[PDB]
Amino acid sequence: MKLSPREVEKLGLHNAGYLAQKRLARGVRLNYTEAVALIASQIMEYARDGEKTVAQLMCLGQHLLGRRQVLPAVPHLLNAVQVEATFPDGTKLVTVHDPISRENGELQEALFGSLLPVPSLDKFAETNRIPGEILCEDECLTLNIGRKAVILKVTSKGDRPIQVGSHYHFIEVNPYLTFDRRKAYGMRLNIAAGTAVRFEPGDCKSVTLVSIEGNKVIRGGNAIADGPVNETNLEAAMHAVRSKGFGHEEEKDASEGFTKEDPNCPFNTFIHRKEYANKYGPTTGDKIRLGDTNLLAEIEKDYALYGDECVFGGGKVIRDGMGQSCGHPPAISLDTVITNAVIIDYTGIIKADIGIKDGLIASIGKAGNPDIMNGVFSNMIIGANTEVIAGEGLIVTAGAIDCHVHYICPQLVYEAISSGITTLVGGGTGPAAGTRATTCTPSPTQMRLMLQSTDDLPLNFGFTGKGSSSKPDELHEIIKAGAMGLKLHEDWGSTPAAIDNCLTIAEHHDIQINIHTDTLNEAGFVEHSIAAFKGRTIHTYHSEGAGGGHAPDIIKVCGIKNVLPSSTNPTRPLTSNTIDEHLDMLMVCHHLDREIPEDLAFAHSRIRKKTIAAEDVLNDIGAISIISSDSQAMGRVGEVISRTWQTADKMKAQTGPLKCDSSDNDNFRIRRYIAKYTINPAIANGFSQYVGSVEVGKLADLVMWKPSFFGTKPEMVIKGGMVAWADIGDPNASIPTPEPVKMRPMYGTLGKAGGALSIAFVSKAALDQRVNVLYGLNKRVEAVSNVRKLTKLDMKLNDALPEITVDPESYTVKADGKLLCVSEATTVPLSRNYFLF
Amino acid sequence: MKLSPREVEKLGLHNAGYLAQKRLARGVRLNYTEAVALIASQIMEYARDGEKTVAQLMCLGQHLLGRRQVLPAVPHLLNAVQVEATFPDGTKLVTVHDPISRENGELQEALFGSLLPVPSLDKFAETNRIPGEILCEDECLTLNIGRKAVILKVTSKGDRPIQVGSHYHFIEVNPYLTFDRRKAYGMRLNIAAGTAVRFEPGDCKSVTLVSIEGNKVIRGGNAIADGPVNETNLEAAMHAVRSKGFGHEEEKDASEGFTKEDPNCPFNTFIHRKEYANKYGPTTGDKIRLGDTNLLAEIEKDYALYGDECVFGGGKVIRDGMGQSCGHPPAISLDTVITNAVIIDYTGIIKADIGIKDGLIASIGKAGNPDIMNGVFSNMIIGANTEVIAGEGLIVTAGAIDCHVHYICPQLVYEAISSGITTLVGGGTGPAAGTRATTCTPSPTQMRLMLQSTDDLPLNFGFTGKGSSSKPDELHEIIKAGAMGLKLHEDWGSTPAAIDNCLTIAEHHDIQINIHTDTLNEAGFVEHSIAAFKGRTIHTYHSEGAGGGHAPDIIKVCGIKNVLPSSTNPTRPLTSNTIDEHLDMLMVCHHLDREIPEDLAFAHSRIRKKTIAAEDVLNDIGAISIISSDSQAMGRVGEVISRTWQTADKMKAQTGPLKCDSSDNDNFRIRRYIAKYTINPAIANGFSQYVGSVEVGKLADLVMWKPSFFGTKPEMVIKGGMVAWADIGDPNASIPTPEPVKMRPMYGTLGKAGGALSIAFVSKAALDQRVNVLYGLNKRVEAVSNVRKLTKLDMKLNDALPEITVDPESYTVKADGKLLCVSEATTVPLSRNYFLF
Amino acid sequence: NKYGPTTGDKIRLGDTNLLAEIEKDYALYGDECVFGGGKVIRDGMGQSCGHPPAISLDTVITNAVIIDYTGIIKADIGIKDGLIASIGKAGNPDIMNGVFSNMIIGANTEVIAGEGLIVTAGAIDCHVHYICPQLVYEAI
Amino acid sequence: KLADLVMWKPSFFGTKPEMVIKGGMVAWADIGDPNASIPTPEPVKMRPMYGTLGKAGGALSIAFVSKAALDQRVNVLYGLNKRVEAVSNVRKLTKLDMKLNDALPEITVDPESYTVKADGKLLCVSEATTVPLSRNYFLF
Ligand code: NI
Ligand code: NI
Repeated sequence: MKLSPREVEKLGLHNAGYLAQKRLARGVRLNYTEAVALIASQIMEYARDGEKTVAQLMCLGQHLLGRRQVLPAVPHLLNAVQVEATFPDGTKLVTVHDPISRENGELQEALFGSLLPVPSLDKFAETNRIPGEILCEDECLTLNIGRKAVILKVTSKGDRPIQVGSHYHFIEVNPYLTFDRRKAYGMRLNIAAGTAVRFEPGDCKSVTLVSIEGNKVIRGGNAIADGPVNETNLEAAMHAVRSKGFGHEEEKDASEGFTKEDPNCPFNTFIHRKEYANKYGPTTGDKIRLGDTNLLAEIEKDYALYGDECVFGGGKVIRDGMGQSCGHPPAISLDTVITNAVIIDYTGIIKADIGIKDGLIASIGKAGNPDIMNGVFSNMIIGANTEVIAGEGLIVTAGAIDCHVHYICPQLVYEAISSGITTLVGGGTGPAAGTRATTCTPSPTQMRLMLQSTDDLPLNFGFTGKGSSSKPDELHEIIKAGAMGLKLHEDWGSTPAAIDNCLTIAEHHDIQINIHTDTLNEAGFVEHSIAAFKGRTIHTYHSEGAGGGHAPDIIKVCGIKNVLPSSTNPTRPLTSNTIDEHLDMLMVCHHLDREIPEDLAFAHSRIRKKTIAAEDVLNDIGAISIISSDSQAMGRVGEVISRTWQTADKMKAQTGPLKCDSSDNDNFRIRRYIAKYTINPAIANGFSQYVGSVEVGKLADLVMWKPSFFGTKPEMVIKGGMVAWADIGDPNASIPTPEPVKMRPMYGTLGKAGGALSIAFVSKAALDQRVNVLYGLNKRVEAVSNVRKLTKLDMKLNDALPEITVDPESYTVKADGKLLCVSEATTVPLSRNYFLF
Repeated sequence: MKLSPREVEKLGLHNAGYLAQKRLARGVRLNYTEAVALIASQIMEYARDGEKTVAQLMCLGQHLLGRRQVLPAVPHLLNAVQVEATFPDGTKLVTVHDPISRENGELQEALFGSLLPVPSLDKFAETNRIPGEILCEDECLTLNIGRKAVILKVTSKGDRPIQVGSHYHFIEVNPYLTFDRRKAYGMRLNIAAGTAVRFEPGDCKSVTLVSIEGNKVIRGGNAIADGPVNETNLEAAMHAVRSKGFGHEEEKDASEGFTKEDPNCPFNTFIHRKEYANKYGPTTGDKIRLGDTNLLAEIEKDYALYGDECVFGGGKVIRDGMGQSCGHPPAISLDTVITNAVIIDYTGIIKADIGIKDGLIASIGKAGNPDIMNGVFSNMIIGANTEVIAGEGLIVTAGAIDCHVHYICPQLVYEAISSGITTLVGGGTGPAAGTRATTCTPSPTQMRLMLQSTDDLPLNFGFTGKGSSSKPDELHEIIKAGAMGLKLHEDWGSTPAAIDNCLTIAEHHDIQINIHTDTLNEAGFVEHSIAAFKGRTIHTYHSEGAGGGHAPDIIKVCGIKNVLPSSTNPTRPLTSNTIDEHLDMLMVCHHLDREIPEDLAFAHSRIRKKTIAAEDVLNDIGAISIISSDSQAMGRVGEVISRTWQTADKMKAQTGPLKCDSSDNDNFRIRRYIAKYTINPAIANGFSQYVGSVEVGKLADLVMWKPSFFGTKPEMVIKGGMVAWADIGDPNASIPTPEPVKMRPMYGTLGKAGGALSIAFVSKAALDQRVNVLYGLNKRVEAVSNVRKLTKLDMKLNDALPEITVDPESYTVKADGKLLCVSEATTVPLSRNYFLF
Repeated sequence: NKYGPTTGDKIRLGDTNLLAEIEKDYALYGDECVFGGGKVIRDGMGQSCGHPPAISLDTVITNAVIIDYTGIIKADIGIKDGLIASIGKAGNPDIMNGVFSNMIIGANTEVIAGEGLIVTAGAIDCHVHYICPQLVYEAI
Repeated sequence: KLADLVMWKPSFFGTKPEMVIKGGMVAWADIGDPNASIPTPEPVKMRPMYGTLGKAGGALSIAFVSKAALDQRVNVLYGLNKRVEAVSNVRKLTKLDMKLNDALPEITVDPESYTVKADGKLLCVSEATTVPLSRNYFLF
C-alpha cells in the first residue's frame, strides 16, 4: 500500500463518515461531529469519482444534509466544512459554506458510495436555543471619541488598486494618492479597527481622519514623518513630501472639528453592537451563552477603548508602527498576547487582552502601541518579538486542576489535557492493583520513577503517598522522596489511629491529607473519624459517599469547618441512569454477587439516591467546594469540567437564579462553579500562587474555548505560554482547518520542551533534598505550602457550612433543618450535541 | 478485546480493503493502493474462514481483480501481494504473484464477506504508459574484458549438491569437486555477478574461469591459498591441496586464452542489456521513466566495470574475501554503501555506488574489493564493518529542502519526512494566529522552545524571526537567539522602511531575508519595494503573488538580478480547478464576504489566471529558481516534490523538449527541476555546503525511490547515513513486506538518535553565543553563510533574467516583449495512480 | 603619557634595542576614550545611549598599541562574544566622529585601559611535551 | 585488576615513589621545574599530573559502595563521574582467608602485669632505638 500518514488520517475520516452514514440511514438526527464527518467523506468520494469540479462540489456539499437530518443545534454549530481531496488535477481544497441550508437534504447524495438504502424523509423525528450566542443591546457604539477630526478629499492617480488600513498613518500612504498631506499629519482613518478603505485606480473618495493618541509618534511606512507629532516634524514631513514626489494638493476649505458623543456629529463613525461583537467579541453589558447550557455570562467590564482594538491580519491594527510598538526596549515587549479575549474566572467575567511573558501571565488589560493608543501600560506593549493569538469571540479560562487522579495509565494524561485539564494531583504507579483502588504512590522508588516518567509531559503533576500507617516512619520516608500529600484509604486502613498519625505528620510537613474513610464503620462511625481529625485541616475525597466513606453519613463532613470537601464527577448531576450504573459498577469493582444478601446490603447502603440528591444542592449552595475525577476508579478524567457545568445547568433549571444572581445573568453561579475546578483545588493542595486562575504573575495555563463549545471541547490548551494541544486538521492541507480536525499534541509536547512549560509539585522536604537534581528532572519543581491553617472559609465562593443531618434509616438529608431533595435530570447539556460516541 | 498491536494494524488494513471493496462495487477502476488493500483483506478473510490452504489462496488471489477493474498502470506497479493470516493451523504468510493476470476478475470472490452487491462487468469503463520502465538497447554486453581465461572440466564426487558463486575463489571450492586446481589458481567463474553454478551430486560440467584483478590477493574460503597470486603461493596452494585432500586431477590440454571484445570468442560471457538492467539496474545509454510522467532520465555515465557489480545476498559478490575487503585498515572501511544506485542530481544522472562514512557522503564511484576488482579506490572499500543498502533498480536523490514551512503543528514534520523532505526552513511556534499567517518566530523564548522541541526529530531545521520592524533592536535580539533569517510580512508591516531596516540588518548578520510584499499597495507599488531593496539580496516568497504580494505585478521581481524568487506549490501547475480553489481559499483565509464588492474585488485582484500561467513558463525557462510549500498557509508540505515534477511534465506536454534537450532524453529539464527543491533552497538560505545534493562531503540525507513511484512515495529516507523512515509491513510478519505496508519511522527517530543525524541551522551570532550549549541541544548546529553577495546567477540552472512586464488592467504578462501563456492542464501525473484519498 | 604614543612615535620593546614605530593611529585628537572619574567614557559622553543593546561591545581595550605581523598601529579593540569584534576607534557616534556601528561603547561594555600598554596576540607553542600540567600554568 | 601501580627507586623503596599510576595513567609523579629544559632540575617535588585535572580523575578510579546502593544507582542519583562497584564476599571470611597472615595463636594477657603469651610462650620485643626509611630521606 505504501500508505502515507495523510492517507491513514483520511481513512479514519472515511470510517467516521461511514458511521455517520449508517446512523443517518437508520434515521437518527446527526450531531455536529457526525454531520461534519459525513459531509467531508462524501466530498472526498465525489472527488474520487473524478466527474466533478471543485465548484460543483462546493455547490453539492450544501445539499447533502438538511435541518431535519441534524439536531437543532447543528445549523448554528456548523458554519463550514473544509476538506482536501484528490481530483484528476491533483489535491485540491474544497470548502462547503453553510452546509445545512435546507429543510431536507438529498439523502441519495449523502449516502452515495455507501451502498446503503436511502431512508425516507418520514423516518427523521421532530421535536430552540443557539449555543454560544451573543445577546447584545440594540445600540450603536461610537469610535474614536475626544479626538481632532478632519474630512479630506482623496483621489488616486495610480493605475492599480490601493487599500489603506484603519491605523496606517495617512500622510505615509502611496505617493499616487493626492490629498492635503498637511492636514493628514498625525491622523488615521476614522473607521472600524481592522477594516480598510479601497481606492480603485482613478477613484475619488471623501474620507474622515482622526488624530492618533498616546505619545503621538509616527514610525514606519514610507519614513516621510518619522518622529513625534509637532510643528517642526510637520514641516520636515512636508519637505519630504515635496522632495520625494508624494501627491499633495492643498484643500483650504476642508472640514475640521472634534468627535463627540453626539449622533448628529459629521465626524463620528458608528458601529452596531452586533457588528462589534461579531468583529471583536462582546463588550461590556453583552451576554454569552456557555455552550448549549442555560447559563448567561455577562461581561462585567471591558478594558478596550472603542476604535483601537488590537486585531491581527492583513492590513489590520497589529503592524509595524501602528499597533505593534516599535520604539521601546526589546525586553519589555510581551512574549505572546491573546487579543480581545473574554476571560471567565472566579474573580469576574471580563473582556481584556492577556499578555504573557516568560511563561507567566504578564498582564491583563489593554495591549497595543502607547505611541498610537491611549490606555496602554508598559507591561502590555506589543513589540516586534510578540506572538499574537486571536481571542476574538473566544473564551479564555484557567486550566482545570484535577485533584483525584489515579495514575493507572499514561493515556488518561492525554485525555485530560485534551479536555483542558493542565494540572493533575493524585497518586499511582500504573495498573497495579494497589493503584486501581487508591491514589497512593507507596514506594520512594516508584515516586522517583513516576517523577521521571512524567517529566516530558506538558502538565503540572503532584504525587501523593500512602498515609495509612499507625507509625510515622514510612510516611516521613515517602514525603521526603517527593510526595506532596498523603492518602488515607479504606483499603489500607483508614482507622482513627491512622488518621491521627497522618494528621500529625501533615502538621509537621505542611502537606495536605486526603482521606477516604471507613465505609464498613469497622473502627467507628463518622463522628469518631471527625473526632480523630481533632479540628485539623483535612481534604475529604467524594464526601457524599458514592465513591466511598462512612455509610450513610459521611456527607456530614460538609458541615465541619476544618474539612475541605470535594465531589467526584460520575455522580455530577443526579440523573435517571445514575443509580443503576453506580450500583452495578460497585458490584463489579468489589467483586460482589447480587444473589448474596450481605453483598447487596453493602451495595445498597453505599449507593444512595437521597444523599446524592443532597450532594447536588450542597454543590449549588457552596457547601461542597471542589469537583474532582477519581479517574478510572469510579471516575472520568475528561469530564471534570463538563460535568461541573452540567450540574450548574441543572441547578438553574430546578432552583432558579441564586440569591446573588438576577434574571439578567448567571455571573455569580458561573464564578462559584468555575472556582470548583480551577482555584479551590489549588488552594486545597497548596499551589494556589502558581496556577488556578487568570491572574497576573501566575503560570499561563490557559484554555481557549468557542462559546458554542464551552465546557466540552477546547480550541487549544496553552501550557506555560506555548500551545500544548490544539484542534488541527490534515497535516498535508493547504490550511489548518480541513477535516479530520482532531485535538492533536503541538510542539509543546515534543523533546525537552514539555518539561520547560510546567511544574512538578513536591513537598518542602523533597525540595530541600533537591529531588529535581537527584532524579534528573528537566521540569520546574516547587514546594506546596499553606494547607494546614485552611478552613472551609478559604475555599473561594464555596464557604458555606450547613448543619447536616442524615437519617440512619431512610438516609434523608437535612441542612439546617431543611430537607435537601432534587429531581432526577432526564437529560443534560454538553453531552449529545458534541460527541461522536 | 485485549487487542495486540498487530491486530490494530490488520484492522486498519481491513478498513482500507473495505473502502476498496465499496469503490469496486460502485464500479470505479481501482489504483495500486486500493487493489493491494482489497487483495490483502480478502486473503485475510478467506483465511479466517478456515476452509482453504495456503496454496489455494495463492491460486485464488490471482483471480480477484482483472485488468478491467484497475487503472492501466496497476498491472505494472503491482507485482505481488504478501499478507500474513491466521489459518486454523496458526499464522502463515501467503503471497500472491502477479495478482492482475486476467482481463476480468472474479468479483464475487473480490467482494466476498462484505455483503455488497457484485457489480456487472459492464460497469467498469474503458479508455499504455509503463511507470518506471527501463528503455534499453538491443545489445549484449560482454563481461570481464581483457582477462586471462581457462575452460576447465569439473566433476562432483560428493553425495549432496555444491553451488558456487561467481566471485568465489575457485581453488577454494568444496574438496569433493575434482578439477585441475593448478589452472584455477587466482581464477573465478566467468559468469554474471551474483549468479552461481550448481553441481548436483555426481554432476559433471565444463566451466570457464577468468583471472581476478586488482592486487590479485586470495583471502578466505578454505585458507588453501591465502596471499597474493604468484608462483610461490601457487606451489604452496598445490601442496595444501595435496595434503588436505582436495579433489585435483590434471587436465593438460585445457583450453586457455583471453577474453576479448569479440562476439565469437569462446571465453566470453554475454548478458543482454534488459537482463543486465533487471539484475543490476540500468547502465550507460539506458533511459528511465520518472514515475508515470513524460520525462526520461538517461544514464549519462556508469562507474561499474561489467562483471564486478557489488551485489549482496546468498552466494553473491559482497562476501568475505570476494567483494568484502579483508586486508585493509578497519578505519577506511565505509560505514555503509548503497550499491548499484541511479543518482539523479542537478549535476547529472549517473550510475554509481554511494559510500557513506560518519554520516557524510564519503564517496561516489565503484565500491568493492581492490584485491579482486579494478577501479576501487581507498575511499570505496567494503569491509567487514560495512552495512549494505541495495540500490539495484532504485533511484537515489538528495533530500528535499522546504524553505517556506509554517511550523503550525508537529505532524507536518512527519508528513514532510515521509515524502522525502529532509530539511525544513521557516518559522512558527504552533497554531497561534501569528504563525498561521507568517513564517515568523517572534520571541527569543519561542526560539529556544522550538529549538528544544525539534531536538529529537531526524530533520534539519532552520527558524526565522519577525523582521517587520523599523528599528533594528528586536531584530538583533531574535537573530542572536537562533534565527537564521527574517521574514517581512504584510500582516506585520512590509513597508519600505521595514524593508530597508531588515536588509541592512541582513547585511550586518549574513542572514537571508524572505519577504511577503504589500498586496494592498498601501505604502508603495512593486517598483517602490524594489527601490527599497536598493540592489541588496532578498529571497521573494511566491513571486507570482497567489500566496500574496503587490497586486498584480509582484511577478516582476523574477526579472530583478538581486532577487532570488520562489513559487509555492498549490498553484503548481495551473489546472482547471486552481482558480476556484484559490479564490474561495483566500475568502476563508481573509474572512472575506463574496457579497461585499470590495472584498470580492480584492480577492479577484489577488488570484489571477494570467500570472499563475506565467509562473509555469518562468519555472520552465529558469526565471523562478525555488519551489517551496507555504505549509498550511496556502500550501501542502507533502507535495513540494510531486508538484514540481508535475509542472515539469506539463511543460514537456505543452512546449516540447527544452533547447538544451533533444528527443532522446530530458536530462537538462530533469536537472533544472530537481535543482528547484534540492540545491537552490540550500544556496538561497546559506547551507549549501552541508545539504542539497548527492556530493562527496555533504550530509547523507538521501531518498531512495522505486522508479515507478518516483516523485510520490519513496522507498526509504536516510538521514545522516541511518534509515530515518521506511516503507515497512506488519511488525509480526515473517518478512518485512506483508501488508499493511506503511511509511513508518525507523530507529533514526527514537531516543537521542534523531538529533545525532541532523543539523540545526542558526545564525553566526547564535553559534558564537553557543546556543547549542545554552539550550541543551543534542543536535548538531551550524551557521548559515554566503547569502548577501548572491544574485540570480548563483541559482543553479535557474539563472534566467527575463524583462517582465504586467498589464495593470488585463494582467497580461510579457517576458522580453513576448506574451507568456499556458493552457490549463485537465490532468496531472503522480496523483491518481498512487494515493488512496 | 596621557593616552599612549600616536603616529610617528617610537617605543622601545623592553630592554632590547628594537624600536617599534606607530605606523598609523585611528584616534581623532580630542576624543580619546578614557575611563575614570569625570572622564570620557560616561553615560551620554563616550558611552552611547541611543543604540540597540545587541550591537554594544562586550569589552573594549582603549588606546592600545597593537603589534602584529600585519603592522604596528594605535587603535581600540572591541571584543564581542569572545572574538575580536573590531579594531579602530571606539566611542559614541552621537558625540564623536569616526565611530562605526561595530565600535559602540554602550552601558553593557566593560573597559580595559590600554593607555601606554602594548597588545599582542597570544603566542602559539607548537612543540609542547605534555609532561606535567604545571607547564600549562608556566606557559599561560 | 585495576592498574593502580606505584613505581619506586630501589634506593627509595618504602619512602618516596617515583610515580603513582592510577588506572593506567600517571596520577602523581616526581617532577622538577616547569620551565626547566628537562623534567629533572630542582625543585623536584611530587606533583599532581594530568590524572588529577578535569573529569579525568574520576575516569581512573572506583567508588566502592554497598550492593543496596548500587541497586539504587547512587552513581546516577548523585551525578558521579567515577566508576562505582559493590563490595562483596566479606561475611564468610575467617582468619584463614587473609593471605600469608592466617596464624591463630592462643593469646593470654595477664590482668595485672599485662604480660602477653601466645600458645603459652611469652611474647617480648626490645625497643628499637633507630628505624630505617626515616632519616636519610625526609627534610623535616
Ligand atoms: Ni478514592
Ligand atoms: Ni506569504
